[PDB]
Amino acid sequence: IDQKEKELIKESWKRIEPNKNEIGLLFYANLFKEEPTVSVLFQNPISSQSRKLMQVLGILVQGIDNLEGLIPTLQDLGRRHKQYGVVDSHYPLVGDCLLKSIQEYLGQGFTEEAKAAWTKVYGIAAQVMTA
Amino acid sequence: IDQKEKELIKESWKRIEPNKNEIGLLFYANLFKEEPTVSVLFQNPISSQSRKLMQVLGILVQGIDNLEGLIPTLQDLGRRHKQYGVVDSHYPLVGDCLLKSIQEYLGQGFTEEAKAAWTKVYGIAAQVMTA
Ligand code: HEM
Ligand code: HEM
Repeated sequence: IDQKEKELIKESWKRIEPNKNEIGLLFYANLFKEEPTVSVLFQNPISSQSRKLMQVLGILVQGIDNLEGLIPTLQDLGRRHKQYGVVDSHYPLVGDCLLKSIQEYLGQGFTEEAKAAWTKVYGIAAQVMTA
Repeated sequence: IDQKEKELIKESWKRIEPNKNEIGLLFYANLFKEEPTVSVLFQNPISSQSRKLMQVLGILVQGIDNLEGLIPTLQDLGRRHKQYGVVDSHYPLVGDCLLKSIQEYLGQGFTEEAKAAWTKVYGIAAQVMTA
């Protein structure tokens, strides 16, 4: 993750953040449509789950200049995900759905370059969570 | 619906409307989780579908004093729904999911009385769409 990618993440978060409630919920609607077998894993209210997911994305943006500082947080999260029935092959599916949902909601407000940067950041977060 | 119910629809819409995008999207997430097979009927972007659904709810509120006047509009909507592959048994499922999603997003901000009014209004709308 180079300086340019870090900037694109900070810059695009300024448009994601004000829209984060909708983006998170759109993500879950899209996920449950696209991957009908993962919805059974979610046991708590989706409204609160969406808030939790977007909160963590904001933490990734806040720590984007030093992600290594987030390895422990992410390792704990990955551990809980195993307890939720999540498996390694879920991560690419969730990543694609999240990025596509941001793209859908923001349209021309979200560049291909920003999409690529978020893809790398997601890939990193997922690698840390799956060890 | 009676006068008190009309007033409840109008007053509770003041809380639903500013949150209508989120409620719509939560509704689709909840619907797709409750009945995963139903998602195949939805071919267009969920973000735009949620907007359209909540637009019609706003029309129901706008016309709440004279629902009779919306019968043609609802009949046309019901006709298009038949084309989508929607059938009678879908209606209770969707109503339950919609009401529960409004309740979930607003919590105690959605009063028992308002929820009872909206339940009746949904039933009337469904009845007209399927007559
Ligand atoms: C970088 C990727 C991801 C992030 C940042 C993330 C974030 C979160 C957060 C913050 C929570 C709240 C609970 C907790 O903190 O332990 C959560 C719960 C959950 N996540 Fe993820 N997640 C990711 C990937 C995934 C994947 C790939 C799946 C696969 C389906 C998934 C499914 C779930 C489930 C089932 C729960 C528990 C829901 C419940 O409370 O019942 N997540 N996730
Ligand atoms: C009062 C109840 C309902 C309302 C107000 C409503 C509203 C709408 C609206 C405004 C649209 C946009 C397209 C159009 O105007 O024809 C739509 C599309 C659609 N609705 Fe409904 N609807 C209701 C019930 C249902 C039910 C019970 C189902 C069962 C699954 C359903 C499934 C669909 C589908 C599959 C589409 C098309 C999606 C697409 O274009 O890909 N709706 N609905």
